Amino acid sequence: YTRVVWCAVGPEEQKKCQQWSQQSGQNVTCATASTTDDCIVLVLKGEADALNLDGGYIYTAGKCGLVPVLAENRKSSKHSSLDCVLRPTEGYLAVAVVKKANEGLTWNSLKDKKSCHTAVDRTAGWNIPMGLIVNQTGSCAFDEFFSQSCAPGADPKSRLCALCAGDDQGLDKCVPNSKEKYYGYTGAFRCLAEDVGDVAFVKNDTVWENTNGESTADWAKNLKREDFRLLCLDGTRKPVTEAQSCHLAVAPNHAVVSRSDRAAHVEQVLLHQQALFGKNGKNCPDKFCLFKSETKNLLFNDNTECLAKLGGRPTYEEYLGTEYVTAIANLKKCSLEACAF
Ligand SMILES: *[C@@H]1O[C@H](CO)[C@@H](O[C@@H]2O[C@H](CO)[C@@H](O[C@@H]3O[C@H](CO)[C@@H](O[C@@H]4O[C@H](CO)[C@@H](O[C@@H]5O[C@H](CO)[C@@H](O[C@@H]6O[C@H](CO)[C@@H](O)[C@H](O)[C@@H]6O)[C@H](O)[C@@H]5O)[C@H](O)[C@@H]4O)[C@H](O)[C@@H]3O)[C@H](O)[C@H]2NC(C)=O)[C@H](O)[C@H]1NC(C)=O
Ligand SMILES: *[C@@H]1O[C@H](CO)[C@@H](O[C@@H]2O[C@H](CO)[C@@H](O[C@H]3O[C@H](CO[C@@H]4O[C@H](CO)[C@@H](O)[C@H](O)[C@@H]4O)[C@@H](O[C@@H]4O[C@H](CO)[C@@H](O)[C@H](O)[C@@H]4O)[C@H](O)[C@@H]3O)[C@H](O)[C@H]2NC(C)=O)[C@H](O)[C@H]1NC(C)=O
Ligand SMILES: *[C@@H]1O[C@H](CO)[C@@H](O[C@@H]2O[C@H](CO)[C@@H](O)[C@H](O)[C@H]2NC(C)=O)[C@H](O)[C@H]1NC(C)=O
Ligand SMILES: O[C@H]1[C@H](O)[C@@H](O)[C@H](O)[C@@H](O)[C@H]1O
Ligand SMILES: O[C@H]1[C@H](O)[C@@H](O)[C@H](O)[C@@H](O)[C@H]1O
Ligand SMILES: [Fe+3]
Ligand SMILES: [Zn+2]
Ligand SMILES: [Zn+2]
Repeated sequence: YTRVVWCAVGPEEQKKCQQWSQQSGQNVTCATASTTDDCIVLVLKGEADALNLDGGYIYTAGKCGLVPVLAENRKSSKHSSLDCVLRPTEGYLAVAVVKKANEGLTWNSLKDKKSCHTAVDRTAGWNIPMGLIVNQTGSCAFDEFFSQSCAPGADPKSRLCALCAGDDQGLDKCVPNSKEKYYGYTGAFRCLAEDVGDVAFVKNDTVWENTNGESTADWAKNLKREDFRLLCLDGTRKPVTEAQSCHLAVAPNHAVVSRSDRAAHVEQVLLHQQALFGKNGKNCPDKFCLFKSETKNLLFNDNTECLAKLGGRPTYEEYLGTEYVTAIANLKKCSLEACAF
């Protein structure tokens, strides 16, 4: 066997990867980059093998020839008896979240408010909400819609980064990695929870995992679900229990990608790695758990039950679905058939 070189995005992922490398006995090793885009370039050069990507990034990687290998699979209810690895993925719900106390803020009065985004180019944090906003406003000036934002990956001197905080020292403001205080699902929800923004564009799971004591993190300790509302497209506000009827879209699960010529090798290694360090793995929680990182979703989402085989050997377009692909295509017209690298 050859080793698999995993690509870690930023210093916190690098630390988790190093631990996994040690525990795997160097069956997995680590390369590190500052952004997801740079990790994708590493994979293309053949300097790294794989990383787990949000749907929006799978689109970028796909244009450049990378293929989906295995998908994150979280808890379900349907397909009960079927093993996690073979169970179809269900997809997550992209939602827009506000404080209950911010009364009369609805989908239709979002203009000139403050926004919290997981990162530019990501499914729930960006592509879905901004795609809808462009369509509804007939304008590609989505950078003038919100008064101020935190959208990791945008220009640090623009309004889109105005609310981003950087790291401990206030360095790396708006970098699309976990060094940025408000990056990712948990970061964007924190941006709302601390009332830096009026709205966060996250997924349904984020609200549940960071309220009612599900998170012992300082800022999330006292957060109650009832203090939050979801914004529906029909102009209403619902309790966070109603996400099935009040979401902006269903997103395809985050998935491991690699170069096509390395796909089968990456697959084999990962299946074995999860038997050891996965949810009921030999060595988890005794030595190391691949799918834990204390609420920080490092390398993988913390709610990941397993990585699932795909079936139908999907291309990246099949994986993302024709609905989502055309949504992205239409939005990319603002800022068509190539590879950004
Ligand atoms: C937005 O995000 C949230 C966070 O991701 C989502 O909430 C999460 O939902 C999942 C399920 O989708 C939860 O997992 C469950 O958590 C339970 C409690 O911790 C766990 O323990 C039990 O598991 C049992 C087995 O499932 C459950 O017993 C039954 O299970 C079966 C189906 O498997 C059913 O059987 C029925 O029982 C009926 C009894 O009245 C009977 O009348 C019927 O005839 C039938 O026999 C039944 O459904 C029943 O539940 C038991 O209920 C417990 O759940 C378990 O592991 C389970 O998987 C997460 O815990 C939730 N996360 C959090 C933090 O709350 C939310 O779903 C999502 N929203 C949307 C719309 O997607
Ligand atoms: C922003 O605005 C953009 C412009 O309006 C939006 O893009 C448009 O999005 C539409 C929906 O994704 C595209 O239509 C495509 O899907 C159609 C429906 O597919 C079929 O639907 C029927 C009924 O539900 C099913 O029975 C069937 O199985 C298909 O799923 C397509 O119509 C059909 O396509 C099939 C292809 O196999 C064809 O055989 C049929 O004859 C029939 O024509 C259609 O072809 C499209 O693929 C629009 O094309 C698209 N517009 C543009 C400019 O591309 C965008 O979504 C908006 N953004 C957001 C975030 O919402
Ligand atoms: C590192 O990879 C190797 C190869 O998969 C593993 O070593 C053994 O592989 C052989 C042949 O495939 C199997 O018969 C054994 O099951 C493996 N050894 C054991 C004891 O399980 C090895 O498991 C990997 N090491 C770690 C820690 O991930
Ligand atoms: O596909 C994406 C997208 O086009 C972004 O606008 C660009 O900043 C990224 O580098 C690219 O990978
Ligand atoms: O249309 C289907 C669907 O998108 C599945 O998720 C994928 O696994 C299949 O390969 C594809 O044919
Ligand atoms: Fe996502
Ligand atoms: Zn829906
Ligand atoms: Zn196919």
